[PDB]
Amino acid sequence: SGFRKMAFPSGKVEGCMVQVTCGTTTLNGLWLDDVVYCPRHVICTSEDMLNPNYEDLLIRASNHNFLVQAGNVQLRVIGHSMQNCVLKLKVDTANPKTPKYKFVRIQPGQTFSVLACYNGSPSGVYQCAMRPNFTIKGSFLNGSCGSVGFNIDYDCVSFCYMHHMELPTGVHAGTDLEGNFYGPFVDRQTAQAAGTDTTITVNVLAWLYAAVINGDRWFLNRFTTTLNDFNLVAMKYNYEPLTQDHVDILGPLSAQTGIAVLDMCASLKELLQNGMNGRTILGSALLEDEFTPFDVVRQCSGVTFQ
Amino acid sequence: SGFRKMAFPSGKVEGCMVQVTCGTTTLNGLWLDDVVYCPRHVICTSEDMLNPNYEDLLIRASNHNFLVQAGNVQLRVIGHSMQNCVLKLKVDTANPKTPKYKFVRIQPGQTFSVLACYNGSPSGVYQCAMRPNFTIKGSFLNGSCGSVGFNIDYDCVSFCYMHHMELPTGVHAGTDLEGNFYGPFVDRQTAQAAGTDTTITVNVLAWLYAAVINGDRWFLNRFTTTLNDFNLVAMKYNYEPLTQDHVDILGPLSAQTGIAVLDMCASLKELLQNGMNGRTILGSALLEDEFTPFDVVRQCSGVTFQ
Repeated sequence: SGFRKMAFPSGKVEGCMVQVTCGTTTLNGLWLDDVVYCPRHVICTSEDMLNPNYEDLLIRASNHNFLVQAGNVQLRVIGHSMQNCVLKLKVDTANPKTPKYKFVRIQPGQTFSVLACYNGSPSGVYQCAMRPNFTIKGSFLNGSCGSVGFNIDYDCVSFCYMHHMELPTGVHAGTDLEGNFYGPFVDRQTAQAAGTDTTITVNVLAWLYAAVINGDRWFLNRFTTTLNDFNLVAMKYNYEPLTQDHVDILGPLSAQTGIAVLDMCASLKELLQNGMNGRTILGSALLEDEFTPFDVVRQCSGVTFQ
Repeated sequence: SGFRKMAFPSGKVEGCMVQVTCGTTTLNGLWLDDVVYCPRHVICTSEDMLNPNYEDLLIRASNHNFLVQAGNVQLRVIGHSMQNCVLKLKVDTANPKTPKYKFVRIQPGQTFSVLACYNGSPSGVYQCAMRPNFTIKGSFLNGSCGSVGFNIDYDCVSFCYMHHMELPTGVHAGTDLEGNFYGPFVDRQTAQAAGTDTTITVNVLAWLYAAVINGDRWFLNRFTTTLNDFNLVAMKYNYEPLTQDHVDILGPLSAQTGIAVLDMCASLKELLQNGMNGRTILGSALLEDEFTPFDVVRQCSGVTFQ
């Protein structure tokens, strides 16, 4: 059995990553059909980064100012348009490795695998999720722009993330493939801090069910609690308010293990007021909120007795 | 910034995964050139994992019994050989997606990425480590046999693991691509179990070294201690004794850092009693030992792989 933080096979995405260069700046781009997507701050320099006028920079730019590299073969740019905060570079040849894809703007709390890239080549793949403050706790260095996040459903690659910047607190912020940012962020050089990062309550509960399958059944309580008793009382270290939509998707995990959704919420009420003197849970020490209820069933193909 | 447990881009490996079927059992196989590698226990139906004669079943079974299937086209096997504990099938045509591969055997302590596959189709990829007891705490389900572990240098894929079975204790055991098991395990399912597991000391120091490279500073101090006395507490606790070569491997981690290898020993001997009076230690308030120093520099630099 076992349970680990897995990521989707990044193979289908590697075939779409290319290198985009504009002047002295070099970052990654997503090659889909005959269009190359990348963050729009590639056409900017250091002097004009205080308050860039992308409309002015885009028009005054040229097609040959962009140097798109697909591995070692250079791609010819025939047109350039801007959609919000992502740049669309139209090329002459379509990407033969284009997989069936879609653009999905995920909500804060959902997970997705990221493919970190540098100079158009993939470096690594990891799983993560958007924090409540519309940020991600990924790992990026200089030249990581263009690193996309994605999920794979059946066989279609649902892109959702497009890395742009890194907050001074260490976290990262990005957009979707349509160019809309995630959170109160804008791509310009100004005093821009992150926000209050709480905790994904629903993910924590799901992570508990994942542990119950692989042994670890010593954190079950027999005193369910209501809604306000889990919010106005169980919010000492900031936890996202659980809604009646979370218990809907937690059904399969509840009918599988046998622990009611409301009953599992009482388990956290005991751990959030005490903790452990050294007793580990599944694998980690602090509650992991990086596993959605869909990730658990995805990796714990258990049967739900009825 | 940021430090995640990344896995290698599995693209070059996904193109080598096929579905091997013999009789009624179907497990995964690695298609490299015109040879398909898969566990030897594919020729053994679910009624022979006790003491079956393999060289007798191999010469008895012909080529029509096997059924190798790629993405959508079925292959044709010609020669079937058994090397140690891997069933080699010499197919008709060679895999056009064959990368510059390489069969290497890793000793307990090194890390590698695992590509989980079912029915010849990848499903997930994660990063793990070879435990001191010659096992891995991976995530596998029924039908995952044949899934391989690999490392990438740049253009070369270093295969090092092939899943064969799961032990009753939850961990998983397998072989290299030469067919030799990791540890005193056998393919015939008996009452075999893994030994006592220990924590990799060199990997914890390499991980604690990245914490400083990132910016986390609160558990640091300076109480020098040479290579003599630290082994006392390392063996009394549940840790692998820090050998002499482990110090030389941490060399490059001290060049672009300046901290002495013997300096971090004072910070580790104190975080094993008082608990976590601070909690935040690069995320996850516990000792992580699945970061080999060779992979800590690659994530703190930007080493890409094609």
